[PDB]
Amino acid sequence: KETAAAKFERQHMDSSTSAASSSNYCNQMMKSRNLTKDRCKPVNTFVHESLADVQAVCSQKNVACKNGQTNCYQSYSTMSITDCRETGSSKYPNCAYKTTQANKHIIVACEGNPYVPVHFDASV
Ligand SMILES: Nc1ncnc2c1ncn2[C@@H]1O[C@H](COP(=O)(O)OP(=O)(O)O)[C@@H](O)[C@H]1OP(=O)(O)O
Repeated sequence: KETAAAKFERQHMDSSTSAASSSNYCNQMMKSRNLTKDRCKPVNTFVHESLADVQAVCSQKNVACKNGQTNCYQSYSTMSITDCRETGSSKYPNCAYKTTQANKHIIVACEGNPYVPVHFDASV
């Protein structure tokens, strides 16, 4: 089975690119990371930082998760991220996305030993 930590890396980590490279970035990425296999995932965020940097967030600012749990943490510094929003004209299996680059603080939920990121909660 794919572990929770590995799933987070697959759905959210992209250190190979410093920013949202192109307008076609989300269409290629959502497809290659298997996020459109069962249906079109409406929104998803990719983080362009090292794995070490994102893992360190688990020891940063503790904040409440959107779901009410208390295992969420916000990064002290802004990070390069790319938001993918499914455009209305998107129709499974032809999923379509709008690529958007930004620099914001990320909020992730952490779990386990080692305490690592397992879910992307929000960007602020
Ligand atoms: N407070 C929280 N809020 C939301 N999801 C949480 C959470 N704490 C943990 N999760 C995890 O985050 C995963 C997030 O759902 P998902 O795997 O579809 O990812 P994402 O939310 O990043 O798109 C859940 O399977 C759950 O896995 P773990 O139980 O393996 O951590």
